[PDB]
Amino acid sequence: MNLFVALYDFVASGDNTLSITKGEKLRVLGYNHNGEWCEAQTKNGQGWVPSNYITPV
Repeated sequence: MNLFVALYDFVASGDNTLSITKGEKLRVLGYNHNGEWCEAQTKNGQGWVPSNYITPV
């Protein structure tokens, strides 16, 4: 399913970003212009996470 998995916990601040827990699986939708942030969908919602906090499964 070409999924990614969370390497570290990330908690959002504001409504653009998305909280993730280590081990969580994600559908990566895209990256921002410099690749620093990743738009993702998880079973919990949709939003941006740091690119360095996730990796392909």
